[PDB]
Amino acid sequence: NGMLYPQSNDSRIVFPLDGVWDFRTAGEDSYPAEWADAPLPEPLPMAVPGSYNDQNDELNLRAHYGWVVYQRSFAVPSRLVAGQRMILRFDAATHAADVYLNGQLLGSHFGGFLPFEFDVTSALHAGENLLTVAVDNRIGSSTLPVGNDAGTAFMGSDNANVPAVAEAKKHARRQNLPNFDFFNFAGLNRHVELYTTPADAYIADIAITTERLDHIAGDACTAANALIAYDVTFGGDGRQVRISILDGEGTVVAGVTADIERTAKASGEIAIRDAKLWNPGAAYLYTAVAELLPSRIIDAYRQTFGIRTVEVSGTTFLINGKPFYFKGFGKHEDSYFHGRGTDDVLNVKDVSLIHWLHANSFRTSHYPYAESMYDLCDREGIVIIDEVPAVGMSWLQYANPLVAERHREAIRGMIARDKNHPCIVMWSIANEPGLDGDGERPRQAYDYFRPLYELAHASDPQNRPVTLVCCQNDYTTDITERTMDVVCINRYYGWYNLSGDLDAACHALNIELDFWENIGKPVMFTEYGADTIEGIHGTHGEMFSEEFQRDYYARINAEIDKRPWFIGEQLWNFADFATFQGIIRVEGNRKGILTRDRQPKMAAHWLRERWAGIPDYGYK
Amino acid sequence: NGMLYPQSNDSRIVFPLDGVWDFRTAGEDSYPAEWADAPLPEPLPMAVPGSYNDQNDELNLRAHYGWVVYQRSFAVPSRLVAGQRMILRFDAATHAADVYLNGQLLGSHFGGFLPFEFDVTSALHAGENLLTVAVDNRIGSSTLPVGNDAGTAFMGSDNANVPAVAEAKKHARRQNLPNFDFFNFAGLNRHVELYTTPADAYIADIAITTERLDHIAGDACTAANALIAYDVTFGGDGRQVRISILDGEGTVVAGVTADIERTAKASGEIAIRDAKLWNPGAAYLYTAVAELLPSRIIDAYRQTFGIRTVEVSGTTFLINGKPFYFKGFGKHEDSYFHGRGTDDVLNVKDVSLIHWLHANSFRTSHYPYAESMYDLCDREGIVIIDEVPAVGMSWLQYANPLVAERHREAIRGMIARDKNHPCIVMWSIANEPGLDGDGERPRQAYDYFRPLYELAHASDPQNRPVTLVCCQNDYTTDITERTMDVVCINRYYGWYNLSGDLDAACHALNIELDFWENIGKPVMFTEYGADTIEGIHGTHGEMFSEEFQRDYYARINAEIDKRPWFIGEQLWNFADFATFQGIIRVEGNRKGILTRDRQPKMAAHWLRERWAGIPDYGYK
Ligand SMILES: O=C(O)[C@H]1CNC[C@@H](O)[C@@H]1O
Ligand SMILES: O=C(O)[C@H]1CNC[C@@H](O)[C@@H]1O
Repeated sequence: NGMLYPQSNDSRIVFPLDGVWDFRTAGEDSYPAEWADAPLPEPLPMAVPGSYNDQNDELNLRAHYGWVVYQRSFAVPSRLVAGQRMILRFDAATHAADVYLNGQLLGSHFGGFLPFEFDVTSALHAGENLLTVAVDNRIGSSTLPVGNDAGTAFMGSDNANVPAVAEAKKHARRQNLPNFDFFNFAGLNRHVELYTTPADAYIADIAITTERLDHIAGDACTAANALIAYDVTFGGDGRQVRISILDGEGTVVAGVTADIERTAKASGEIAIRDAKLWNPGAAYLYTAVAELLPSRIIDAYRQTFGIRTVEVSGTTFLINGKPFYFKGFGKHEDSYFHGRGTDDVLNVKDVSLIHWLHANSFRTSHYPYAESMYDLCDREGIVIIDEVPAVGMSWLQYANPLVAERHREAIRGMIARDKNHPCIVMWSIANEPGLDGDGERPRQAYDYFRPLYELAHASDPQNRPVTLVCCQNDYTTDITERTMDVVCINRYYGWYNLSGDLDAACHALNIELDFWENIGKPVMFTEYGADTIEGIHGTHGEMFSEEFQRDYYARINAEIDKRPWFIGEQLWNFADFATFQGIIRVEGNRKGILTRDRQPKMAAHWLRERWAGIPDYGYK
Repeated sequence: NGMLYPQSNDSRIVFPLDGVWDFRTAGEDSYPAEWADAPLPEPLPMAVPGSYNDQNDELNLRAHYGWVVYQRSFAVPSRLVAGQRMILRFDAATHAADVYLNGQLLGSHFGGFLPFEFDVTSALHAGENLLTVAVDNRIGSSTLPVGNDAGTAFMGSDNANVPAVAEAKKHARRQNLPNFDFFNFAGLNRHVELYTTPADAYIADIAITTERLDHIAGDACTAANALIAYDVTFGGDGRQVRISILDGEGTVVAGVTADIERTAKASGEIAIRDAKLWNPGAAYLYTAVAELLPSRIIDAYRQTFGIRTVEVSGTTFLINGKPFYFKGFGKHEDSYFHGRGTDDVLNVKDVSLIHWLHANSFRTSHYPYAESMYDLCDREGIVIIDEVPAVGMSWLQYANPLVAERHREAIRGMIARDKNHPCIVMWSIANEPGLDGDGERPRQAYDYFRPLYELAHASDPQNRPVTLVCCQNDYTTDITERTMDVVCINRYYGWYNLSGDLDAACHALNIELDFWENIGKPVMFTEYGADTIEGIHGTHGEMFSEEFQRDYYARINAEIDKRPWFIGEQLWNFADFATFQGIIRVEGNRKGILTRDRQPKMAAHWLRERWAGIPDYGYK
């Protein structure tokens, strides 16, 4: 279950395998087996990590349907593999992968946004090793995220009653049709690395929780006492682990030696006096150093954490007992050449833009992001809502056992990967599933999602709030969204309805806010916005102008400011991003307040001024 | 000398000749004179009024050098012409024109921005008449506006030391090289019309002046008494003219009968009790109706006017005795298909944008505008600085008597055309002539311009202030600008110098403002700005971004606000406009706060908010 990010220390070394690999496209539903057994014939270069789709302009890899095959060679000194346990980790392969080393199948994985690994201790040999990775991009009614098996991509146009169209559909080239509004970027989107651990006994997992804070300071910077809990899991085979707690300067401030008991596990609690708390806008990180003891150390791992509590109380969202207000947006992992490929230069820039805007938060719309972004937000004081790739779902998916299992895998896998981050304050178990309607449909949706809500709570040792991000719907027949811990709504009054009429949009919004006012839950926007082409201007801004986007937020935000139970504003989107092509997507989704190259539109400046005057705590 | 705009009434009729004419291009230095004798061979269509340059995409008329020939036919009933004096009026033919009617050369005109007319009574005949107009676009060292005889256009790039460049220049196609930063649009840019007056005696010119205001209300809306004077000139041959003054509702509020004395003139004064004054932001217009008396009326003309005084006093600019502050910009007559062609839809729209912006004024950079725009600003309460086409001048021109004569012609013609407009508060006798330097250059410039300053004063019966718009220069050796009635300066600190460094730009500006503080004259900007491409954005705006343009005005305006003697801010420009092509002009000049299609950039919104808070009177 543990998926600790690979670390190098006195006991452990990481050997990255990123770089320019060999690559070939393959078939709609197969690829040649012999490509795992010998060097790829006539290979193309392909950089990893990165989506493959925008890395070759001679081919139209955006249109590719099915498999591709990556390959590279590598060699490491026998000295450093001798006696060690050898693990090959894929941070992400989107969506499914088969992995081979030296002509041997290592195994496969489904799930394009979470890491997986293989023990290669026995498949490795000295000299050059040949690593082959086949990656499948296909999506459909059984995948998360969901594809459409026929018809159109999400918000695509059709003339389905025209006989010629119906007939041409039967013979059209197979293409993935996302039931979600972002491009289906595929390939080795995140890092690949070989790493070592000791073989006889090793640290497999660590969970740190903030159990209780006694007497939090008025400014929330410290607490008189913090009770933290640790849970260390071991692999391999009267043994002990030493746990040292280091503060922000590396000083040892606490330490215990705990007994390992047979899963081999050690768990306990540690009191940290005068603890320095983690807050939005004021991060503070500790390190838990776990050392497996035999003066010598057998194994070690350093786990960053921050001390803070999260609690929903009535219509408030309390961080360290203080009423928080979210300011931010949904993001995407999306950029020009990389596609969905992780890029830490861009992550660093985006975090600085979050600060420039005076925002404090975002959601990982619509899939878990690369692990390095959460470390960055841990150090930079930015709060995250962590979301699984359960986007595009409807009643067709609720009746499918395979989908339900993939959904539980994604929830368990996201929380197992991300549980130690102090920046994560809430889990989202889906984006815009179908919840409303007549007959049994609302109850069917509820019966599908309630066990997943329970699973997210059971899986997280911090027991953080759980939400489900709700599409614009008939809120009077949806019986699911109102049962979440925080109500997170996506609304486009004045854009997809009441188009351009901000008076009517605000009237409609206020009618629905009157509905939520009586529910007793904290409510926030997780999306709202307007497609905007930079450089389109008007004195009376119409849809797609920079002025209309600014006016849109000015009018809507004035209405939610009147509601004390409305605890956050996350807009859509941080920045323009790529989508499947169609008649409503002008080079992708243009609801960004920043352009795809991260330049600010008029509305970004307006928002920056607004958010500069809204405090993280106590706004409401 | 009078050029009253043609009017239709019981004594007079106007027959417009606009529409789609026939057109041919001709030679660099000649056209076929026989084209006036018969319909043009194989003619192109060409709408009038309009520049010709953008009306044909099969030809490259922007590259044309030399002559073109317009032609059309017309017929009018014998009853219309019988007994009448028939005048053919060209509102503007840019730059020079030869006019033929039924093969007879009527005459020629130089000066591309002011009207001229011919008596055609004897050249007309019954049935179809054939009107042929040859128009010359050429500019050079003796024209106003000034062209360069060799080298490059204004702020063009060159590599003049490369031998191949020097040689190719000798054989390059002839092309006009503007020594001014706007495109040399040519042709019948303004209306053409045939009009009638009585033949025996007729009204030839009217001047109305505001002589004195007694007891002006605190809000300047009225005066207890206003003394106005009239001066009517007659043509033809104990006769009398009735002068009636009509208020805003058409009510005759005053009337006098004057004796015509011989060059036939009638002159006198009228006192208007509780006169409603014309003010920026609060226009009020009277009509002076002059009726030539024999029961019957022989001739009549209705002249609009507004009652207001203009006086420079110390460092203030007094309208109706109140300290005025200019808010506005230089403009251009420039638009997509029309070029420099007059377009009243666009004039109406532009005056509404001036109100939207909360501006109160503009300058007719860099030529007299179409007459209809001044009538519009009369009714809409927008102040005008009226400027002759003396742009591009330096010491080569001051030594040329043909240029001095053309310059005197332009000044007399502008003031004779425009003297009755209340919206005009100041005359500009040149834009950015060479004034500074060493040796005898500063004195030579002074001796050239001082007589023209005196000429503008002698020509205007209202005796309004006279300025010269000064280019960015060494203000310590320029001895001419400081002798103007208002000092009008164009400054581009932080754009063309100290580029992008707004701290240094403001420091430089303050050093020069310290200079003008000691001179003791009222000072205003007539230009300052930054080229800006809509849709270019940055968090720290660099040159060409929307943010830089906004920051430019925010920083510069903060500095002039500290100077009580700085009486106005006219920026460059209202809207992006066309120029000769070159390496610093991205589809023309982009210093507009509006795009060429009149859409607001970020700076326009900022300036609108600034100008909303600055009163027309009493800001300083
Ligand atoms: O339509 C939109 O702009 C948004 C609607 N909510 C879901 C987003 O993925 C999508 O991009
Ligand atoms: O350089 C500029 O942008 C301006 C400088 N002053 C004169 C203007 O005609 C010109 O357009």
